[PDB]
Formats: sequence, structure tokens, C-alpha cells
Amino acid sequence: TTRTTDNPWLDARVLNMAHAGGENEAPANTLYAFKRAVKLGANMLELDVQSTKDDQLVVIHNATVDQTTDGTGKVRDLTFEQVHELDAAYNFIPGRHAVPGEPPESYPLRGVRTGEKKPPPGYQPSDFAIPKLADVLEAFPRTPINIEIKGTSDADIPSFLHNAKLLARLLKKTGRTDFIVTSLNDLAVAKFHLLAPDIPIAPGMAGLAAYFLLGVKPMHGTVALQIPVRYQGLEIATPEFIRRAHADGYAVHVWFSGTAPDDEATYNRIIDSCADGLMPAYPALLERILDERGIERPGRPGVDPC
Repeated sequence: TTRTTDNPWLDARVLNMAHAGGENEAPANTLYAFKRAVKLGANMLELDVQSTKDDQLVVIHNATVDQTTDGTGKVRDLTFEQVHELDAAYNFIPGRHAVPGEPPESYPLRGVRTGEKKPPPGYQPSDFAIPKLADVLEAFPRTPINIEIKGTSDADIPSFLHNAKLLARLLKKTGRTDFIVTSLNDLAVAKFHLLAPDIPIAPGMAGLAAYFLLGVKPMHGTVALQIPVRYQGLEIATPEFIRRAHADGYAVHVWFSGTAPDDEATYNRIIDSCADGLMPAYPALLERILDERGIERPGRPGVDPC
């Protein structure tokens, strides 16, 4: 008798999954941002992973530390100890993620990490550094996490494969499966899924394109399609596409990141289009929206926006 396939992520809605913690309300990919977001109501974290010269997975978006810290160089060239001393709020400006090159007054949390400014109450300086993935897992034992495998450059496929291999090894020892793992690079997803078959995954680019354009279903193990609002001038997070994805048994998670505005009108439209989660840059704002409309949430029934 074939294993009945029932996808639990289809009842995990609606999800507020803080994008990198919420890169417009807090310094991205820091424990501070993550802890802040969950207290303000985030159901799930979205984070990015790279590996250091000594093969530690760290939580950072870009391949270089230059945009988000007071340092310079690539993550792959730095040991975890060199990465962890940097100020990961160095360039943070509310409403604008990380923008280097402004007057020092622009940056309300620059210097908390290195001891020049006092941390917000109840946090420590280390909350404003680049964290080990292992420390994020240890800090969030009962919180789901969406983990995106990053690389060194679009052309450096092995660095994706290297990171996918490390990620599976570390995730497998936790015993947890309340993750969704994905990558823009399709091979890395297949490599992760080979080494850790029990962790839920979402497809990469060619997998999304194949399903969105041709109807070809994604790789075995996919529990959700994780999509931008728009890609190459075409609208992706439409009600039609999400209704078809639910009919095929996948949940849908929508992110913004410049393909559409992070604002109340856009959040409300994507909620209206039946998506199972949004990845806001403004997690407190999305939480205010979900509450006042009384939208249904995991373990809290309510309004269905469909």
C-alpha cells in the first residue's frame, strides 16, 4: 500500500516568516532581529547560509561581509572567529536594510556589537554579530526555520554544493524536520535532499520555472513553492497560480525583496491571493495587518481570506 502523502504545510497558514529577521526593522540575519521578530509575532524565520574558511555555517546573505558589517572580504576566506568579531549592524538604516557610505548618525545600532553603544534592553552585544547557524538552531528549538543555501557567485556552483553538504550534516544531527531548505541553485537542493531525505525542501529556479511555465511538478520532497511577487516583468503570486499549486498539494510562500513594495497594500493583496505565508521585510507591520483583519494562523482559527 503506497504511503499516503499528506502535506502538513498546507495547514500552517497564514505564516509571518520574518525575512532575514525583517531587514527594514532590524539588522538582517542577526540573533537580535530573529528574537525581536518572534516576540512581535513571527511564526517562522527565514535566513540565509554561507560557510567560513573553517567550514562553519554562518547566517549571512551576501558572499562578502562588506555590505552589512565594518569589515571586508569574502565569508569563505574568513575563519568563524574573524567573522564573529564584526559589527553586523554597522550599516543598518531602518526602512532601507544596509546602506554603506552615510554619515555616522544614520545608523542607530552601529556600535552595539563592539561595545560603543548600549544594547536595547534584554539583549547582548553578541546578538548584533554574524551568528553561527548552530547558535540560531540552539536559540530557536521550537520555531520553524526556512534556510536558503547561498553561494560565492552565480558561476561558482561547487560553493553551493559545499554549503548544501555542510547544511545536511548539521541539520541531520538535530533530529528536527520543522525546516524548509531551498536554494536558488537547483543542484544544491538535489544534493541536500540526497544527504538529508527527511528535511522538507522547496525547489530552485529551474524547478520553479518548469512548474510555473510547463506544469512539471517539482522534485520529490517539495512541500512548498517559494516565489517572488514578480519575476522578469511577469506576476507570479497570482491567485490562479496559488490555487493550482494548492490543488497539486504544495503550499506557497511569497517574498518581496525589490520585486514588489514591502508595504500594506502589497501585503494585503498577497494575503488575499491565498498564499500560506509572506516573508515581510516589516514583520511587525505584517503582524499588525494579520491581527486587525483577524486572519487565521497556525493553531488559531479565524478568517480565511479566500
